[PDB]
Order: sequence, then C-alpha cells, then structure tokens
Amino acid sequence: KLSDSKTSNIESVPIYSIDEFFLQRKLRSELGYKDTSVIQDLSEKILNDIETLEHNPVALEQKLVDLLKFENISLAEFILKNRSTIFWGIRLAKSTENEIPNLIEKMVAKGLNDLVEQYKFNPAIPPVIDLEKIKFDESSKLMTVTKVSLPEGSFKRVKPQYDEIHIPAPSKPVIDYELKEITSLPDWCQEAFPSSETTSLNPIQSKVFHAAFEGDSNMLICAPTGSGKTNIALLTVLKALSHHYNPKTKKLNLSAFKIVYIAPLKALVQEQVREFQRRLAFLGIKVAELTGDSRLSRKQIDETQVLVSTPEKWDITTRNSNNLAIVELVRLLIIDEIHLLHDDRGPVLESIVARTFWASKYGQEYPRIIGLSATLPNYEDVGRFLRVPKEGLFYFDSSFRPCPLSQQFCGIKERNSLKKLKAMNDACYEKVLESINEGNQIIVFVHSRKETSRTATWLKNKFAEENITHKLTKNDAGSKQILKTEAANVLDPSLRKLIESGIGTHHAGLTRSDRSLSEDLFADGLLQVLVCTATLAWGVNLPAHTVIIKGTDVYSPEKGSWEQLSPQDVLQMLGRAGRPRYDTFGEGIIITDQSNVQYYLSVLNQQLPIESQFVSKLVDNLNAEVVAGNIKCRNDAVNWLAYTYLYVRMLASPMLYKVPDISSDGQLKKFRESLVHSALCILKEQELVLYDAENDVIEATDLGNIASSFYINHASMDVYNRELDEHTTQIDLFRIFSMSEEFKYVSVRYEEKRELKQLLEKAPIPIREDIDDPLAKVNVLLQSYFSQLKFEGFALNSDIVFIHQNAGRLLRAMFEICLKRGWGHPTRMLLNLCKSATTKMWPTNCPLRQFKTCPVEVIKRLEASTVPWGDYLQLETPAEVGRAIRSEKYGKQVYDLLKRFPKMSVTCNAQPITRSVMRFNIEIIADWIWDMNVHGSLEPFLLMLEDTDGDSILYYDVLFITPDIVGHEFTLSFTYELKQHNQNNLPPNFFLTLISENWWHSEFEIPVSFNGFKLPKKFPPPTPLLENISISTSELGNDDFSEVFEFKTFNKIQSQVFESLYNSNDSVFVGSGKGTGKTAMAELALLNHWRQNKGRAVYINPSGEKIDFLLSDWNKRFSHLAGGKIINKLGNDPSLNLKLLAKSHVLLATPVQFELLSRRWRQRKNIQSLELMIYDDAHEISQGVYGAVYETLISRMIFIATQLEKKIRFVCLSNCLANARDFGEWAGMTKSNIYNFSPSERIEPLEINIQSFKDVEHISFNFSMLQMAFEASAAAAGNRNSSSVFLPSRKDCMEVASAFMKFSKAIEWDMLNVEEEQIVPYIEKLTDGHLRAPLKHGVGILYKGMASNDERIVKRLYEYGAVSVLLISKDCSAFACKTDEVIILGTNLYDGAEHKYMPYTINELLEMVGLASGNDSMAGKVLILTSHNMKAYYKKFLIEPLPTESYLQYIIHDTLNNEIANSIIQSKQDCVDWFTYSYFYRRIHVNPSYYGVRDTSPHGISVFLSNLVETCLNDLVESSFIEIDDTTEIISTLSNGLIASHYGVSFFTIQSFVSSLSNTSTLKNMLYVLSTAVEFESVPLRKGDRALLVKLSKRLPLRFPEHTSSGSVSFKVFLLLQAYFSRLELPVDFQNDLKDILEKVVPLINVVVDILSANGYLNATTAMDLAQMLIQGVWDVDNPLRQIPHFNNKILEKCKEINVETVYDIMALEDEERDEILTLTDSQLAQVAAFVNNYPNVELTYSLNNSDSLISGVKQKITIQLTRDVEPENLQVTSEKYPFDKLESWWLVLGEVSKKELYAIKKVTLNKETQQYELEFDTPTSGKHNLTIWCVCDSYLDADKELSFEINVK
Repeated sequence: KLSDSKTSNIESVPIYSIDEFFLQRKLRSELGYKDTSVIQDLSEKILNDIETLEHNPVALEQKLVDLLKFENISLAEFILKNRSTIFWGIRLAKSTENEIPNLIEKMVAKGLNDLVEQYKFNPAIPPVIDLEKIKFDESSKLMTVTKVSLPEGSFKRVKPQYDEIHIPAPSKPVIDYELKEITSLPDWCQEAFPSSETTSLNPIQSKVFHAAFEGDSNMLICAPTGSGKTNIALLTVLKALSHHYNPKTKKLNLSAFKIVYIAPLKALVQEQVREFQRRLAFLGIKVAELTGDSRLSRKQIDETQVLVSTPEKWDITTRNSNNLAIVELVRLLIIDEIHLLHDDRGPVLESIVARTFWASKYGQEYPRIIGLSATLPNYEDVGRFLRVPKEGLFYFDSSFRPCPLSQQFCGIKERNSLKKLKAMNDACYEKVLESINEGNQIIVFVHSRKETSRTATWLKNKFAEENITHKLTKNDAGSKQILKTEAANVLDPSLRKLIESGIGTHHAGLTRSDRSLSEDLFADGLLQVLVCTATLAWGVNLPAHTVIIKGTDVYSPEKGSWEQLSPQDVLQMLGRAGRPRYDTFGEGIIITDQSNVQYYLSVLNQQLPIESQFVSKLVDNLNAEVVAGNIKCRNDAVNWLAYTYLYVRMLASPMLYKVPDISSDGQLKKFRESLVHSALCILKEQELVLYDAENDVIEATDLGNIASSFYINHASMDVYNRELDEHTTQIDLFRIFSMSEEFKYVSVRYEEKRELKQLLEKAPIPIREDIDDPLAKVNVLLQSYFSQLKFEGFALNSDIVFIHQNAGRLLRAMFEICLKRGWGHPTRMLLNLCKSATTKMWPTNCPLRQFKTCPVEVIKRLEASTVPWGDYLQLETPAEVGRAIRSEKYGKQVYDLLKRFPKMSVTCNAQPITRSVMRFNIEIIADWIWDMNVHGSLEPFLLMLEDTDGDSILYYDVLFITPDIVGHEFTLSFTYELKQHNQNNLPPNFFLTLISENWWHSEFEIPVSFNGFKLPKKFPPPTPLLENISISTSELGNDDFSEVFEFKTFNKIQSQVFESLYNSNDSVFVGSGKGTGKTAMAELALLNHWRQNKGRAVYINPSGEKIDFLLSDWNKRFSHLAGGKIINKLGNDPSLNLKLLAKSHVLLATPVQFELLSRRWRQRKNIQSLELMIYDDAHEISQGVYGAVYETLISRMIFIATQLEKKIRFVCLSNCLANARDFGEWAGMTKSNIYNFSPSERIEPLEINIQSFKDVEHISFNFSMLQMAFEASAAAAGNRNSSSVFLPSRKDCMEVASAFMKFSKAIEWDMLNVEEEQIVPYIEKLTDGHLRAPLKHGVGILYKGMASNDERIVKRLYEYGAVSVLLISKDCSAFACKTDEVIILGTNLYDGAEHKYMPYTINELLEMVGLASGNDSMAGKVLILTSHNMKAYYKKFLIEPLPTESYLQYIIHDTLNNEIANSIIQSKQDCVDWFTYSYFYRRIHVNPSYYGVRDTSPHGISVFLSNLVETCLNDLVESSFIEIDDTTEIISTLSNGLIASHYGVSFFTIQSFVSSLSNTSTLKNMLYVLSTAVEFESVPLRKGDRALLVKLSKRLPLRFPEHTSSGSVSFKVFLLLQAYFSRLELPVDFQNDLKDILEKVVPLINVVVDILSANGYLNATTAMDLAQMLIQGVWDVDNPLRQIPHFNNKILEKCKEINVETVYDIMALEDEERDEILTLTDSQLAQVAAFVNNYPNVELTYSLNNSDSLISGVKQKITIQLTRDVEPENLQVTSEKYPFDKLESWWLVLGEVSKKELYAIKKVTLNKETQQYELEFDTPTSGKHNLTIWCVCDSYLDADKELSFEINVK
C-alpha cells in the first residue's frame, strides 16, 4: 500500500503476513540500507530489545529511536504498534517444533489476544536483444538484390546532363479463358456493373472470378498498375451478400452482416466510399467512411453495412474492447495495397491480420480475407500470411495492364545544387515537349506544394520563349474559344494567366471550385499538361497519356530530413498513366538522381522485396494485446506472433532478419520466446505492464490501457509518466509535450533560426529552452498554431502541420494520464489545452469565434473590451445584445447564438449515509437552444468533484447531453468514501465542477455541503450467536403443531429467537439475512397467537408473490388444525377487503393495502380489535414511497395501541440492518428481544465473487462479462451444481440464450445436461414459441408475463435437472428459484425517467444473492459482474448493511392531509405530536445531516419539524385541501384533500387534476388528464419503446396532445389505455406495463368524477362512462354484447341475425339457440354464464316528498327508491379483461340537462334487492325546470337507467 505517509492499514500488521523475512525487508526498504549485513545485525538488536525489555512501549520507543537513528519514526511506530505481533510472528514462521511451544508461551504471556486475532483471520533464461540490430540498416533502399533484370527491347541512351534508360511497353497477353459477359452474371447483381463501354470483365477480373464470386476462399490478388480494383472488390462483396439473401424473398437481410475495406490514405478511402455508395445503392445497402475521428460516432455507425477506412482507424476500432460487440458481424475484409507491409505502416496491417486469426476463441469463423497487391516478389509468403491457398493465389505481370505502360528513367549526373534545378527542368521540358509534340496530353508530379506553380511558370515562360503553339490549341476555332471563353478564368488565383497557356495546376490548397473547374479543363482536352501534387494520385481519377515525375526527393518531418519518394506513391502516381479505351499504350517517365537509378527500377519491375517492419513497433502492438487480456504469459505472445508476416518471412529467410539459430528451433519457438520476453521486460521497466519474469505472469496497468486505447507510442507514454509532476503548471506542459517520441528528430535548422527567434522572443507562454534546441522549436510552433500564424518556408510549414496533426491525440493521452492519477490542475489545464489544440484559439479569445456562422466585426470589439464574457449570456433580449456589440444588424444574429450557446445551471448537496461514506446528490438544468447545425448529435461534459484546494480529484465522470434532455433538468448521485483525514476533522467545502469537453468558457463549478454536518457515529456491533444444537418441534405444546415444520430440528439462527416468539407475547424484532428462514419464523408468532386464542392476525408484506404463495400454503397446513380461515387481499376493492378482514381470522396484505384500511381506524372497529401484526421484509420501509406508507402503517398501529390503550403485538421480520436500536425503540420493542444479526451469519456457506470491468458503467453489459459468466456457469454445471443467471431484461435473456447456443455448440461442454431423446415431448408445450429452439439446446428462460404453463414446465424442468443453465429476467427475482450457484450479469438497467442507465440496489441484489445453497457440504456460490464505479459500493454494503433511513419526508402532504381528514390532527402542534410516533422522527435525530436539518442541535431539529409542517400546511391550504380556522387555531379538511384521503391519491395528482379538469372537458381530455397522475411514475419506460408507441398511435384514433413530451410515461399510459379499450394486440412488455397501469386506475377515475361532481359539473356523467370502459375493457360505443366474455366476432355477427343487442336477450335466449351460437369451450361458457347471470337489472322509482311546493333556494329533499329483480348472491364483477376484484357500485345523479348543472349525486352499493336513499338539492332559480335523474353502474355497460321530470320554483 503506497502512500507519502503512514495509514492505519499500513501501520497494523496481521500475523499471517509476517513471514520469516518480513522485518529485515521492512527495515531495509524503509531505512535505505542496500547492504544486507547492516540490517541483519540491526534487526537482531531490535528484536532483542523487544524481547528482553520488561518495561513498556515508551522504553522500547526510546531504544528504537536510538537503534533507528532518530529518524524514520514511522518505522519505529510500525514496530511499536506490532511489537508482540511481529516479535512472535517472526518466530512462529521458523518451525512447527518451535511453534508448538511458542503458542503456549505466547498464551501464558497474555498474548492470547494476538493468537485469537491470528485464528480470526519455470525454466526461464532471459536473453537480452538489441532492437536496433534487428531492424533494417539499409534505410530507404530495401534492395536485397543488386542484380536487376530488364526485358529485352530496353536500352540506355546517354545525354549531356543525364542518362535515359528506357523500357518498351509490354506485349498483349494470350489468355486461354473466355471473359464473363456483363449479362452472363446472376440476376440480382446486374446493376453492380454499369452499362459499360465494353460490357465485359477484363482478363485479370475474369481469371479471379471463380474464387472471387462463386467460391468463398481467402485470397491475394497481385496485379499491375491500375487493375480496376473496384470491380474485383465488388465481385467478392456480391458473394458475401449471398448467404444473407432470403431464399424466396426478393429482399436482403441488412442485419447480422457487415463488410470492411482498408485503404492507405483517407483520400482514396473517400474515393472508394463514393465509388461504392451509388454503385451499390440499388441493393438498399448504406456505405460509410468510418468516422474514426470520433469515438462517440461508433455507436450510430451500426446502421451502415459497408465500412471503408484507414488501417489506423480500424486498428484503434478493433483494439478498443467496447467495439467487440460488432466485430463478429463482419464477414468480408478487403485490404487494399497490402504491399505496404514493407512500409512503416506494415506492422499495423500485420497487427490487424494477427488480431483476426488470434482471438477467434468462440467464433470459429474467420472473415473472408482478401488482399489486393501490386506485383512484387514474396507474394508467396503473403499467401501463408493471409491464409491464401493456390485456388485464390493469383499473380499478373505488366502484360495484363489494361493499358501497357512504357518506362523511361532519367538519371541526372550533376554535382551542383542549382544546376540540378535546370537538369530537372530541361529534362522535364524535353519530355513535356516530346509527348505534347506527339499529339497527346501529359501529367506531372512535383515533390512539394507551391512547386506545382513554380514549375508551371517556368514551363509557360520556356514555351513563350519559343513555340507556344502545341499547347495553345488543337483547333483555334473550336478549342481556343472555350480556352478564351469559359475555360478562360473566373477563378481568383494567378491561374488567371497560367490557364490561358493551356497548362493545369492541381495544388492541394486551391479552392474546391477552382480545382473542379481546373481539372474539368484537363479532362475535356483543353489543357495539354497538368502539373499537380501527389494528392491527385490518391483522390480524383483523372487519367493522362504520359505521366512525368519531377523531384522524387521529398521531405519527411518524422525523420527531420529528406528521403526518396516511397514506392507506393510512385505506383499510385503511375496509377494515372494511360487511357484504356482511347490509347493503345500509355507512358511513365521519371526524373531522379543517378544515385537512385536502380531503386525506382526495382520498384517498377518486380524486384523490391516485401519485408516486415513489425519489430519497429513490436513493443506497441504487444502492449495492446496484453491490455485486451489476450496475453497473460509468454507463450500467449509466442503463439500470437505466429500469425504475423514477420514470422513467415523469418521462416522463409532467416539470414535477412538475422535469426541466429533456425537449425535447432525450425519453428522459431525459442526465438519468439526471447523476443517476447525482450519486449515484455521493456514494457515492464517502463511501467506499462506488470510482469513477473521468473514465474510468468503479466498484468496490464492504467498506463498500458491509456497507451493502447489512445494509440500512443510507448516512449512518449514513458516520457509523460516520468516527466509529469502533480505540481506541473502550464509552462512545463508544453515542454513535456515537446519531448514526445513523435518529435524525436525535429532538427532546428539554422536557416529557420532567424524566423523562429522572432516568434520565440514574443511567445505568450514562457519557453526556458534556447533557440538552438528542438524542444523550443516544437513549443514555439504549437503556440504559433494556437495563434494560427503563417510561415513562408516549406520546412517550417510541413513541421507545424505534422505537429498540429499529432498534437490532438498526444494531448488527449496526457489528459487521460493526468485524470487517472487524480491531479486537478494538470487535467483542468490540459482539457482547455486540448480545446485550444482543436479550436485554434486561446482562452483569452471569445467563444463567439468558435461558431462557423458568426459576426466577424463583433468579436474583435469584445476581445478588446476587458468585459467579462459571462456577462453577455444573461442579456435576455436582442436589444441589449445589439447594444453590447454596437450593431442592430448583427445583434439580431448573435442574439440567436447566445441563446444557442451551451450553458447550464446546477445545484447539489451532501448526504452522509454513514461515518466513512458521503453521498453526493446533484440537480442540473441545461439551458440552450439545440441548433443541430453546430452542436451535432451530442455534447459531452466533464463532471469533476475535487477538494478545497482544487488539487486532488475526489470523483470524476462524463455526462452526455443529448437534444431531448435540454430544458428537462434532472438529477444524479454518487458515492465517495470520506477521506480518513476529513472523517475525523470536518473540512469547509468541496468543489463540484462541470466543464464542456469542447466548448470554451462553458465551465461552471459550485461548492458542496459546507454549511456544517454531523457524521453518523460509527455503527455499534451486531449480536453474534452462542452455541445451539437446540429447539425442536416437541417444545411446541400441541402435537398438531409439530407436524407443520416437519424438520424436527430448528435452523441455527432460527432457534435462537424461539423463546421470545413462541412463548413471549411481547413486541419483537428479528433482523436475519435473506435466505436464512424468517418465513418459518413468522409462523411461530401465529401459532402462539392461536394456541392462546387471542384474536385477529394481520400479516404485512410488500412482496406480492410471497403473499400469493403463503395463502395457498397456509390453508393447507394451518386452517384445519385449529379452526382458522386464511385469505389474502386485492387492494383494488377496499370494500371487499374490509369484509374480508371482518370475515377472516388471519389475513395477508401489502403495506399500502392494509394502510388503506387503517387510515380510518377511528371508524372501523375491526382495526383496534387486532392484537397481532407481523411485519415481514420490514427493511423496505426505506424503499421509497410504498415504504414510506409501510412506515406510516406501523406508525399508525402504534398510535392506535397508544390512543386506545389496548396494546398490540408487533412481530417485525427483516434482513440485516445497521443500528437496529432506532427501529426497536420506534416499534415499542422490548430492548431485550430486538435481535439483529450480521450478513455473515448465514446458516450455510456463501462465496461471493465480484469482478470489475472497464467502460460498462454506462451500459447493461459487455462481451467479456458474458464470456466470464458462461465460463463460470458451465464450469459450475460441470460439477453438478446448476447455475442461475440474472439479467436486466427479457431481450437480454433471449440474446444470451443465443449466445449460449453458439458458445456451447463450439466447445467440449455443450450438453442439455440430460438425454437428447427423452426430452422431446416437452417441446410440444409451446404456449410461447420464443422458448422453442433455445430450451431445445439446454438453456431455461424465465421472464415477466410468462404463460403459467411455460413457467411450470421450465421451472420444473430446471428442478428435474433437465437444464443447469437458467436465465432469469431481473423482474422475476420474485420467482425465487433457489439454486446451487447464482450469477449476476450486469448491474445497470436503462430508465427513461432519469434519461440514463440506473444501477441495481442493495435489496434487489441481495434478494438475488439469497438464492444460494450448495448441495449439503457444498458452499453456495455467487458471481456478480459490474463496473468499476460500483464494485467498491457493493462489496462495502453487502458485508456491512446499509443504514435504513426514512423516505417519509416526501409523503408529508398525503399523510398530514389524511390525518387532518379524520380530524385526528386539528392543530399545528398535533402534527408534530403525530410525528413523534414515526421512524423518521427517531431517525432524524441520529443523522440530521441526511434529512437536510438546518441545525444539528435537537432544537434545530424541532425547528426543522415546525418549519416543515408550516410549509406543508400552507401548501395544503393553498390548493384548498384544508381550511385553517384562525383563533389556539383549528384546522379542518376540505373537498379536494378529503377526496385525496378517501381514495388514496397523491396531493399533486389531485392538484394537477383540479387545475386541468374543466366544465368544458370531454372524454378524451379526461383520459389525457387521467394519464398524467403521479401514480404512473412507477410504470416502466424501456429504452426506445417510444418507437413502438408511435407505431400504436397510428392504430388508435385519439391523439395525444402535441404540446407535451412523448418521452414521458403519460404518453405510454394514454396510448396503452386506448389499446386496452380497443382490445388491440400488444407485445409481451406492454401487456405487463398495461396490467401495472390498470392496477392503479379504479380509485383514480373515481377521483376524477368526484372532482367533477363537486362543482356541480354534469360532466361527471362522462368520467363515469369512462369508468365502465376501464372495467370491461371496451369502448362504450360498441355492441353491448362485446363486453361479454369470449363473444368473438362470429357470435357477435350471429347475434345480428337473431336481432339480439342487449345482454338480457342472451340469458333469455332459448337453449336450442345457444347450441348454434355458443361454440365456446366449457370453461369459456362457464365464464359467459358467470358474466351473464350476474349482469344486473334495476328499476328506478323517484318519489319526491312534494312535487310542487319548494321554496326558492331551499334544500329540498327527494327520496329515490332503487329496486332489483332478484336478491344478488354476489356483487363480484366479472370481466375477462380487468384482472382484479371489484364491487358492483352505482351512481345516483340528479341534474338539469339544459344548464349542464348537477344538483345532487350519491355513490351507493346496491346489495339488497330493494332499497331507497334520501338526497337533498338546492331548489334552482324561480320558474320551471327540467330535472333528470340518472342511475348508472360503474362496472358494467348498458345497464344504466334514467328518469326525467318538471319542477316549478317560487
């Protein structure tokens, strides 16, 4: 443990780590005595002083101060704290014969504490090699053979200034194959080849056709200059497309299919993207240039199938693990210009090909490997490299060129400098005039940039001197016209004069339009000569008859000098020689020095060998692989090297690669080992990787990851690692930058010295380096680039270009390094430096400059204003903007930009979970207009939490701002384990900074917590268990009880609490780990409660599944043994539930369900009749709102026990907690029996594994985790321990199932875990097809919404051992299929609420973990796969349970309003009085920091409560929920709040409804209003489901209002309720979402209608009509028979024929009629009977006490009699669509239709066959009125009855 100072972990030492050599190591290392003997004697003396000193630690401290020479006191302190521990620890390790005495001696010497503490816990020889010796010393000339061979017909002609060595054009070849005609091809590809001039493939393209199109073999095609690579590629592309094209379907699967094209330069890449885009458009395939210049633009790249890119972008892409997801998809790889293997880039291509054939692993399929090459020797070896058989290995010579190319080599002989300029110029003019005089055009390549125009001038003047006739025109009447007319120049450069002489200049730097209009002139035959830069050879396809190369000797900043033109450039340039259709032959001519002669010949006549340059970067490519985890020992690298070109070429030729001994090693194993070690130890010593040389183990480090993933050379990384201090400031960073390997050879030429010094003098950032020093040059040029200066010299320009080219990735690497080390200012500065690096601007410049569309004149007025830029942002009007910039015109413009500038507003706070842990909660709003044109698809932001100083970085993350989160402010939270320094001494404040990754002066930072906080006191100890092999079924009084538990023995931890449960009648708490058996504990309390004949018993549990099981379980074991009725509860019908409570001895309910009853304990007598209440899984009283309600419940029951004096017994069952004391005192527990055990108290052994993976914290999971998981799973299955895997969702289960099939079907372990024969019948149980083929291969699946039969089958099959691999959706944690081993794949799940990925929490994960119990002696095994940001937290809180805090603070309005409603709380004081019974109140005192308490003092807490309540009460009266009768004052409930409390709806939902519902609102509007309820926030919102909702919105008529976000759940609800009304077929997800939605509707629509009916708005009758639709699952507009169960369209249709519409006609239907209509099965028929024979029929009889004599405005009473045809046995409503219970309730309504006024209304339950109700109403205005009485049912349709009558008013 490395640190600048002593920590408590470093200080204390355990015995087992104190080995036989510990002390001397520690002394020697700590003190610094390299010599052995010194420490050898010293340690002896120290231990002797420890031994013989029978005094004290002080005397030893003195003696140690003496021996350790008064310094290194921390060492003395190490010795002091571990005096006896080390002193005896060093002894025990020497021998057992010494040990046996030493334990006794140590025990007798009172050392027993340390002993209990103790009990409580390759034959390698490395050969060094010189990498310099291995790399080729011959420099630019890789000529391995001086002997060149020319074809006959060639000849040498000597001339005064040069030798002309020329070779004639090659003869046409005689192929013995007939070419494929364009029409001879298959049908689906005819447009892959244009209506060509020849309509046939050429010989090269024809011979290869077989394997290239009909076969799928890997291959290497080596062909001469310009072989039409496009078509050759297209053939193979078309072949790859084959096995994805559907058989009969004339369409093509553009999924699970990708192709890639690798080309040397980006230009050619773009050219091929163009040539492959429109060319393959007809197939519908999309092509793309791989935006490798963006790592964010690799997520959206997936929509394209054809990728064209550079080797480096591809290498980075494939190397970075995050992209491994889509690598498997590729099945075709075309490498263009493979012959670069000899070039410096080769190692990359080699690395890629190596990568392909290396980590195939599970894949077993290698993509189509196809290489396109030039004709050069060693094509043989490239074959063995690329795995090419002879069936694909092809080789063509110059003869098969589409246009034969003649050669002429000009060898200049000059000794003079300038005279060579005329040597080239005269030799050029010789050939310019030679060619042009022969009636054809020419093209010329130059060595530099502007040189093209300098050469153009010389040639123009040389002809003006003489001819100017051959280049003038081919016809002055029809050519010089355009030359003088349109071809005459409009463009602006000097070309105005040049172009008129018939010459061209394609300079890489001219305006695009100029270039276009320029090359179009050479194309159309006007210009007779085109001079150009190299770029033309790579980009635009513009052929010419003769090509001439001038210069050849080119400058290379990488080497800081000059080198000969590379072979590839020459070949590519000659790639533009000739015109196939027009010319019979082409021609190439070269101008070079006689020193070169043979080299360019060896290039252009098949002599240049292809040798590997891999060694040069071997160390880098090795590092990359080690990072990938593909190398862990030497032999991995040894095997890795076998897939390289180097290897093959070494095998083929050991004498050229300098291998000493192939004689012994012939396979080159030993050599590979040596080389591998030789590189690996360099990586070791440079701190890239960690390597144990002897024992063979390799582990990549942060630096290695940064090195590989950011594509940096190891040397630079070393420099950065070693030079970069934590104290580094701006000035040093530039020097650190300069020292990079990339600037190794930056020569400070004296020619440049003057011009440089001019800059160096006046640089804005100090440079300590002298003018004659590379570092200074680099620094200057970079700082110059940041000011975008201009230079005249080519030498300077090329250099600064190179610099600013690499500066980006270098600086990014530096930043990442600084961030990983946690150094503030370095990263802070470096980010802005990277920004300046990319944006060409200093932080002193105004960001308006950064916009591509901005006011030019405005900015310079701001840069020179001295005014803070941030002050312009708050100018909220174009006027002030116009003022600020001194312009009306540009004000209106820039105003829009200010409003479009990335800016945010943030706020946050601190929350101490526990002493050592601080939680940070932040809330952020993004405030700008997302102008896509500039912002792009995404704006990243660096989030950084740092210390007081701004030095050390505490926490960091990256926030990704997308378009649809702007304006939509949101929250985020994270964990920081508090610094041990700060933990003891409170610091003032931290700083939370947020800065844009690429926008200037967006930075905004703020402080955190500060205002003072009290950290919770460190947790007290748990209560361990004393020895028990005790308790039995016979300790139970009744023998009948003994037959319940069966297992005579009681579980270990379970037996302990027995006495205080089975016997004692006291309030009791049991916190026991989940999986230990609390379920069985609960039963004892009941058995005691029962045997003593107490009374009604209430079992509470939020876990629905467990309730559902327990009901089905208990009445099979308990009901008939003592006369008890057990029954559960559906909260959806409180009225039913009340009766269920009254009608049962014991019941099961969720917290909210029972709370819904208890919230009127005042009236409901059967509440206080209770005596026993069991509170299972109580730990969830902190689980949000439902938990807050759960808290409120038990709080109430306490309050009831108090207020009604009669005591109630509380039996709380929970999992492991923190300080149970609060929970105990809260529930009035006897402090004696509030048991609380720790997690590590499990009755069985559990072994939890946890693994961290990088770059997954913002996604579900990745490939490595999947592989890991399946490895662990199969490995577990191999040992008869079946495995259960938890996944985020069903989708993932399916995908992972497929993954299981491919994974298994490619290895040894791959079985069903059972016979392949006996299992077949169960495949016939496909009630869900999805599970067919997966389970068929031995993988079980489980998901929410699964059919009952499926779940039965699969789970039972799993238990039978039919499958050891179980896949479970997180949702189904409830389905507790306990197993031998559990796996957790990913801990993140996306949520559209917070608009990001959300992590698993302790409870879910724990509930998952609980499912572990190895067969008897076997340990239960758990594997958790997660991210780096979470591992610490999980391992922290899974062993040390998280503190249970109160969520109650969020539901204050609801509970307060409810308590006010029952007139329990009447005064302000009574609120606080009530609060005293809550966990919140007892918990806010022990951690006032967590709950936002302003003052830590108890006084402050009381103040907090007072202020809280006051604000709440004001909030309540604000929206008319309560009324405060002033004076003590007294408070009373009002309508809205009374409704809220009555039905149990959130305050804000009510508020929303009130201010949204109107007298003009309609059915649609009421639906929309309904969908906005707060209660729907718990409804899922899966990633991308919106797309599905849009698809549904086109099937449904009602339109969601466009003036609200469709990324909200209200949208989903609004649509799905319609889908429910329309009985529309839905997905498996939406139906569960639908069920969840429907669960919460019944007591909501009642609130709607009750709101409406209170204001006298007759519209209430609408909301009712809505209520019916919700219960029968149909629009109230359809045939009254559709609501009947199973009445399909056939029956519905038949009913027309018999003239039947109403339900009444169906029950009145004769039997002989049913037989011909009801074709349904018996069950369905039974349901039909169940619906029909309960369909109510009522008769309405109004009886007004006096039908005329009413006083105006007097409250006249009317009596309404409701009668029923029969006595109803059961008001249980039936509906095949509504999946709950419900009463048949009726609305009585009295209102005036003409005035839309409802006079009276009454909600009733029509139980008796006849009854009557009294209503009273306000007599309306004087005159006469038409009153109408409705009687409607809220559960059925078309059974509604109405009456109307006239009234007269005085």
